[PDB]
Amino acid sequence: DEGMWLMQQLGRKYAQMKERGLKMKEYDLYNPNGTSLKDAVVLFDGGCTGEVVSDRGLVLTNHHCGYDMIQAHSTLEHNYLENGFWAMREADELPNKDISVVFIDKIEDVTDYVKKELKAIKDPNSMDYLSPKYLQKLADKKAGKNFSAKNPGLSVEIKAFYGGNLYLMFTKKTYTDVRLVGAPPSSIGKFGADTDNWIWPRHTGDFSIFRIYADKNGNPAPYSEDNVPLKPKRFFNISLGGVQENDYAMIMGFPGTTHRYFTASEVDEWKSIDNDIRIRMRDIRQGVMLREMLADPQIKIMYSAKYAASQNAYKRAIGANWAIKTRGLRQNKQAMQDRLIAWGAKQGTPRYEEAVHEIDATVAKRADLRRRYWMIEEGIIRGIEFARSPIPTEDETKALQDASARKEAIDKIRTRYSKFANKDYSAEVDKKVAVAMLTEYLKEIPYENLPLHLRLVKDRFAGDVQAYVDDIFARSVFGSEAQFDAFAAVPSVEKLAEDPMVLFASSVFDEYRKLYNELRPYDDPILRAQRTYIAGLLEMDGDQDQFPDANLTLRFTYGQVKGYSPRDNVYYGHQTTLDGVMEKEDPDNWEFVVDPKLKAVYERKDFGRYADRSGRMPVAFCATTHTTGGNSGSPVMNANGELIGLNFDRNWEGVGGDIQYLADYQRSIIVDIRYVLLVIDKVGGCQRLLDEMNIVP
Amino acid sequence: EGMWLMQQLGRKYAQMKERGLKMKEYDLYNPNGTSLKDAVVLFDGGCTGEVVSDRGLVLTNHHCGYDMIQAHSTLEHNYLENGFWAMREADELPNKDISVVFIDKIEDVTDYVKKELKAIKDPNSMDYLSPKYLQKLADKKAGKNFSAKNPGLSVEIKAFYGGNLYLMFTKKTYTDVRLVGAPPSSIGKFGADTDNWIWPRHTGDFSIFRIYADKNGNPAPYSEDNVPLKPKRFFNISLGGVQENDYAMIMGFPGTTHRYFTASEVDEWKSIDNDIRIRMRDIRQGVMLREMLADPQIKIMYSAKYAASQNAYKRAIGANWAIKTRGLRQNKQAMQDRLIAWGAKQGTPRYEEAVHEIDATVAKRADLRRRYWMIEEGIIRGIEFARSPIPTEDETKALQASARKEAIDKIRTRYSKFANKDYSAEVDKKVAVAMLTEYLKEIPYENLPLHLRLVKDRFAGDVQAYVDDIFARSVFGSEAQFDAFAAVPSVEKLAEDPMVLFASSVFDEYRKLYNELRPYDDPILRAQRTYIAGLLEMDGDQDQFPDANLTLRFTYGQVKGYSPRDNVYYGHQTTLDGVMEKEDPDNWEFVVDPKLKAVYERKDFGRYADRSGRMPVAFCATTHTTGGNSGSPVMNANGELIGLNFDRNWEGVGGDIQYLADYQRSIIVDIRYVLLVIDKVGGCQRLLDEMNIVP
Ligand SMILES: CC1CCN(Cc2c[nH]c3ccccc23)CC1
Ligand SMILES: CC1CCN(Cc2c[nH]c3ccccc23)CC1
Ligand SMILES: [Cl-]
Ligand SMILES: [Cl-]
Ligand SMILES: [Cl-]
Repeated sequence: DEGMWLMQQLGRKYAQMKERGLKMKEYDLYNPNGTSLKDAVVLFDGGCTGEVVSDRGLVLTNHHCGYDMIQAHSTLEHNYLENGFWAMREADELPNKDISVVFIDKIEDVTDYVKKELKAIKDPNSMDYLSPKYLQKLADKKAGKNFSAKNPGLSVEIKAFYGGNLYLMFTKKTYTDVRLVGAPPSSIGKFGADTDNWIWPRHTGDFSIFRIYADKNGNPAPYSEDNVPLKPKRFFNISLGGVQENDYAMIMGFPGTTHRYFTASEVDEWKSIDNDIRIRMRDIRQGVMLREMLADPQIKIMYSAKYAASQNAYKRAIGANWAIKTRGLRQNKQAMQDRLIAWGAKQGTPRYEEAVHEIDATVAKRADLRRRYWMIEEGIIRGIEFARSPIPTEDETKALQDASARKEAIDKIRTRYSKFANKDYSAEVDKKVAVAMLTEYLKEIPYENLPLHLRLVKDRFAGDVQAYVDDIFARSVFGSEAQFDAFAAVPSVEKLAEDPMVLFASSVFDEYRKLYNELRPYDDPILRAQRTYIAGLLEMDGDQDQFPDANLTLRFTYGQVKGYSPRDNVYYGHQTTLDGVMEKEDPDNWEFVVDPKLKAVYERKDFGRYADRSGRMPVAFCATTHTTGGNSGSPVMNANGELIGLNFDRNWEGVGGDIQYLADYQRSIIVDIRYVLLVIDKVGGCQRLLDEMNIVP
Repeated sequence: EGMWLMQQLGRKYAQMKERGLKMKEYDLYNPNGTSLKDAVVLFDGGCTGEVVSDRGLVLTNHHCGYDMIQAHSTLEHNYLENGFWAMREADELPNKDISVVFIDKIEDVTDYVKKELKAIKDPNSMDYLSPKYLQKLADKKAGKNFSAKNPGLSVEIKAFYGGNLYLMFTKKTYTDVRLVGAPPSSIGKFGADTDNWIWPRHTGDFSIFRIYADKNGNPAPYSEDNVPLKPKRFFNISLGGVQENDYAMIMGFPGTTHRYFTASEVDEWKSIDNDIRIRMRDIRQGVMLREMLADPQIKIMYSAKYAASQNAYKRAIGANWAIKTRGLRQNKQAMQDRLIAWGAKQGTPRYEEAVHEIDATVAKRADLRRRYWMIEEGIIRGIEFARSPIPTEDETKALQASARKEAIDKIRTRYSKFANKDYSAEVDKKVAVAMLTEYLKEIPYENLPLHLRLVKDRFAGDVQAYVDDIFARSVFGSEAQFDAFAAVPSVEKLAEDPMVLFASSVFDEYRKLYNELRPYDDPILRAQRTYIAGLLEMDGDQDQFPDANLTLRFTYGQVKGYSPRDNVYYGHQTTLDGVMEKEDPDNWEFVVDPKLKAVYERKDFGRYADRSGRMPVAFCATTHTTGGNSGSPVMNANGELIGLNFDRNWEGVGGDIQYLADYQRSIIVDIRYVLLVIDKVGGCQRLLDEMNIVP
């Protein structure tokens, strides 16, 4: 609804944005033929968003965006992840291998060009109109002969939008020398740890600082000691004016994916198959893991990360199913498609109703296969660790059935066994997880649809799941270290070909691949019908109040700084403060430890020019902007285009926003720039970073 | 902020009028005439209730009438789960051992008691607080045969302000109080125990009774000839509802507070009482929860025991949060230092001496009090086999006349009660192993109950082995072990039984600690009499109320929500929409009554919904309440009934030591929601018709 607009759509949205509080001139925010604020936005490390905040190429992004770089530069002597990092001179900024920042130099509507090229149709059902290989061939053709060589640092890309009804060509400028400049300690950068993920109120200072480096002429260059900071076309001014309830706020970033044009049948499928299976299977897996972690402190250490990784999409699916149940998402897709069908009937064009029918019939046809795919993926592929135990290759088997190739094959198998049964793997915890997961899977998947090895539960073990799992470990070469070593001393192909763990792993991966192959053909009639469906929606109501689905491209969104009521008699305001961090402090809980330097700043009220009018220290705020994954680190702007914060999350009540924007619940969770500037100053003591920024009072 | 005496209404009236009170002083409390005070009752010796009709109809909480509803419930007519609605007065169910107490008169007898106390002789006598001594003074003042000359009336004298003020209450008690109506448990106890101490709250916590009496309105025990009581005063029910900032007031019987604690008593309450209860109950509850989640039959057997342990655990967490965050210790320290500075200026050192005595007694009893709380929380309430059977002297002098079979039957009856349908020996062994491991880490060998010395001496520190041996060798370790004993019972076997020796040993230590600690209460009580007298002489009895002591008090405030934490606000009112948001069909605690769900869907709210068409459920207020205030009437600026108090938020449990203006709230069921349930759920229109409802 309130969307993720293309840069091209700024002209037709400008009057609405000005009516809502925007004060800056249109072309100062985005101009296709000149420097604008869009030039200060980057795609950071291929997923996150970032922003240039100085004339020396300083870049701000989230702490979770720069986490890998902070961890790669951390040692037991200098633990930057735990204590933070603050380069006191430019020469101290740490280079990062395999990093990139992408500027969106130009954006061009190439729809007529692509549609003309597509007319050279050999097959009307061809999926080349969505093919990245085909679209790249069109981009190179339009850009010219050896474009990347004639314009170093530049590259061109064509993307489909609106289901193949609009195409844009992006000219990108990529920098690969991007150095670590500063980061708060993890106690600030990830304060709520996984407890506060998807949660508002939020008290996390989710930021990290980098710097773009380039050759002497500002042109992209890989890491070199001779590289100099980039002087950019444009950078953001930092506002110290803060935010008030109802203030206009806007964001630019790279949202990843949305499903705004789902039919009501696709919403039902998402709920009843995807979400219900993920919820059910992860609840079983997590329940067993938690019981084992709570009983043995060593199991808690080994399984804490695996448990946290399972919980993230579990929480997302709970949040998504809450919107489907309470916000009428299915009903609103049903009303949208019925309105298009009625309009098509009145215009004498039945192709829109035919397209919606095709989608519904494909969804109904693939239901059993999709249910079987999600059951095996959630239940076994992800659910059971020994499903990813070693499977001897075609060549490895041959190199065991008269040369030194046997010791080579055994070394490869040993390396894979040592990765599977690593320092964090408990065979006992895995057997208990497998028994509960397989019991549920065997109740849901009939005998005829089981992976072949799982048929032994009924046929060989009289339905005893525990005995079938016990037998896998008791007899397998990968059941324990002593069992592997006995095999490694006298390795026979006959033993491997009949190994219960190998047969289980092979069998479950066989079924998983077979289901994937049988389901893949159903995606194409839905995609082709969506091209017709979205064309109808656009022709009927226009490209004014319906944005194209996110597809990892540059978008803007606007709204207001505003809280919301999550439930009866409860209101969450628009801004959190440093007092809220102190309320959450728990010294004996690593997730909620408070940095001593930050605690003393709060006690002393050493907030300087960063506190609000009442003398309170702001931490984070929330806004009615429409964001999703891909918007981590996005710049949040004032009515004047000044930086007021960095987006870092969205509340669980707004996960349904990827299908239907929720005005009364969905909020972007943003770290206040005043809190960013307080941490750099009072916790990092890195004054040179403050001095190079253009700070407006 | 206070729990004011009825006598203090005159001195508080102007402040209440400034806060919104519209009714005349003597219409609320008149010391020599009829007033709103006359419609308030002490319900069943703990709760509060209120008369709401000229035919003696009484409203109180659902938790207050819970026992009566359960006693009248059968598998055929389960009134506890389905609710109960007597469609005629003759259908109202009598209750054995029930009472309602009216506070007929209240009189200041301080000078009388103080004159009588001059005859003591021993300056450190505790007769000034003795209920037996005070009752002797009450009978003397009322007259030789007062109850015969005034049937249904009795008198009682109570101490206030640590023995610096005495009031005599003239009570009128009715013992025929019948069950009239109750919502289903899904409404009366909606959160079940999940929402206990919680605001926002969506519980319709109410139940309905009726006072019966003889033909002349005089108290009478249950009789078929009893007729409903025509009271001299009853509350009018308001349908005007509440708005944010509205004046609200309550009358009730708050049980206890500790407003005059020294800073050292606040430290002791935190570091001994609360920390031990929190630590021991977290261990006990953790083991119980693991076992209940793994076996559905264990969940059935242990759900009630687990819930009973959790209630005071949550109270202690809430209390420790106030001590840590609201500066409770610091505010008691400032109060005592202000009195000490004032006493130094006046030339009277007795106040500073009284505070020093309290601190020294607290410091002196620290180790004993820690040992007492450790054994009480850790073993007496923590381990079920601590309450296993102990053969009496009479039972032992029977096993070694042949009433050996009668002695075995008494021991068997106690064994069958201990090892009942809800007892799991396996669950108890696991709880005991974790509880004893903690207890043995905290209590040194020399301070252990004698039998627990065997963990180190006989079992090489193996707690599991010591507990396994108790069950493997005890006559109460299993049914087969008891029966083998019962067939051939010998005193030699009982006197050496590991479970009997454990149970006797832990109860011996528990009693010894209690006996050694009891003498420390007296110097603190005597010093508090001097301390409170100083505080009253220094700042007056105007902004400092006497501690609650189960007597009639009033409190006033406003209908107002609060901010529990940064960027979160809880408003002043909950709605029926919040009940529907919490509905969980496969969770017995959050099931929603189909009749109530239908009323909400069809918006069949009648004259009970607010101006916006939303159905109110509960509200909260800045009144100062505590345990004993369950079922208290909540009044308008005009004295009309707007709700019934039923709880207080966990953030306000610290309010028993220091009232918390920004956090503490009384949790009240909206009277409009009470009437909606009687009408649309119970269909008991005759109850609505007998009430005086004001638009
Ligand atoms: C505040 C939330 C914390 C979790 N995070 C997922 C995530 C973990 N690591 C990342 C690196 C880059 C992009 C996303 C992620 C989303 C935001
Ligand atoms: C909302 C309630 C508040 C008090 N209650 C304790 C209790 C349980 N039963 C009772 C009967 C009379 C008086 C108090 C109680 C627990 C929940
Ligand atoms: Cl057509
Ligand atoms: Cl909404
Ligand atoms: Cl009366």
